[PDB]
Amino acid sequence: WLGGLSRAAFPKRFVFGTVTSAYQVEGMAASGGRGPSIWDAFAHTPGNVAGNQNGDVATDQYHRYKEDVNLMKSLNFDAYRFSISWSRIFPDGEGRVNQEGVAYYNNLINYLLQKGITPYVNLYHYDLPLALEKKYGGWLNAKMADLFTEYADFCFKTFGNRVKHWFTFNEPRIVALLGYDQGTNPPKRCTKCAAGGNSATEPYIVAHNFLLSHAAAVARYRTKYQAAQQGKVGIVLDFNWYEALSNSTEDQAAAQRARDFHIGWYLDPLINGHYPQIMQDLVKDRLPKFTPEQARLVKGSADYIGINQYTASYMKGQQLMQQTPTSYSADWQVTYVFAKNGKPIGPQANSNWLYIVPWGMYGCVNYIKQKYGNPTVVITENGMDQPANLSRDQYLRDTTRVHFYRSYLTQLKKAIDEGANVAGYFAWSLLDNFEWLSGYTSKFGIVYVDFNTLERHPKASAYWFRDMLKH
Ligand SMILES: OC[C@@H]1[C@@H](O)[C@H](O)[C@@H](O)c2[nH]cc[n+]21
Ligand SMILES: [Zn+2]
Repeated sequence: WLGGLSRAAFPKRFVFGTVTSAYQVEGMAASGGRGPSIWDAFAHTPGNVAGNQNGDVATDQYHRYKEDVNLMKSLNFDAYRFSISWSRIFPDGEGRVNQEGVAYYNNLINYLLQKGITPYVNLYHYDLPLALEKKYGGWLNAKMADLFTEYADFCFKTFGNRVKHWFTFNEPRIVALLGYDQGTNPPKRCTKCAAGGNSATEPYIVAHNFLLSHAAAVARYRTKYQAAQQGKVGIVLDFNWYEALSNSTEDQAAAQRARDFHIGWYLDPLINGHYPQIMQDLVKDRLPKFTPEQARLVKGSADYIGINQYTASYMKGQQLMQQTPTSYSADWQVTYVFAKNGKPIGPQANSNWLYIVPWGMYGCVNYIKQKYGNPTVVITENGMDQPANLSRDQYLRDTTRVHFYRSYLTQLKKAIDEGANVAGYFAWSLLDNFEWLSGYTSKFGIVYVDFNTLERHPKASAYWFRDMLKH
């Protein structure tokens, strides 16, 4: 049932944790002095989320955080990845501090440390203060580097004597893709969209500003706080694996373009100080140019790379064509394929995009090892979902999730035993929670949350982790 996995199967002092994000678990969305984020406005508009649900209450971790910390300690985890809500600290994103918000994160951080659990703190997880969206146009505006740097500075000052493991952003690719290419997440921008936009240009502007903002915040950390605090700052990037459908030159090149457009988009700047060459060749003057000084600030600005790894796809190629620009997604010039030799790549979880493909974990980790000089990587999310409307006991008997983690972690072990510099692994999620457009219809937790009573109940997968992680 453990399949030979234990702490002895991973490197000495490998970090095991679970993950949430602020809007997905906290609740108290319009209480405790918190200002609205772009997701509050989006979720409150009829038809945007499944069942018109929102994160007003969520799991109510805001009031129950000590229960949840005790629970993660009893399951033998070493660390907890959570995010700080920018609008809980600065209701307008700038100016006035909400002291009640500050006290909440102080209390959470202090309790975690009291119970021997290491906090890994994300500054941003999709939840841009609405005031900054309206006043500045959000991530389309280069001024976000200053605005984010001032917010990060406050967080380093206020929490950094205790917090030593920071991330700036969670998955800027998804913000760019869903917010500005397809227009399905806030601010709902795209070429077609009612709010305006341009799917060929805005995704690249947004990504550039995430990178400049990350670099500016880290430069602030390094010049003002690191000497005294001695912590680290990284960034979280999504990476799903792409496998060539066949060994042809065409299909191998398609898979590699997909890798470069997905992960290279951010990794090449963070490691090598430039965008991928293929992106420069295909996107051209729609891709912003780093000045030498900006490139030098961005290069080497992550002390570790967070990887959110879930799934994999086959990629099929074609001849590279001259084309009128339409979108970030169309720029790749690839065809997604989800079967090979008459067999699917894997079975799906509840989320249509989530194909259960354990060898993709090996694919991603090995690729980053071999291509980017083996940087320090943390697996910052990995997990799968159950559907809505099951009984409690059905949720608890999550044998598919047990199998998911045994398989994926075996594949992670394989990459590490071959020399990949992976420092940690974090399971998405500690709790069933608000799953963005799916609302409460998608259950990612190792702990079940009854959303009528808010009671927590560990699933078999939680007990699997407890067995596997015991000292
Ligand atoms: O879809 C499940 C989870 C979300 O709940 C997280 O917020 C997000 O970080 C993410 N990226 C990939 C998968 N997921
Ligand atoms: Zn409450």
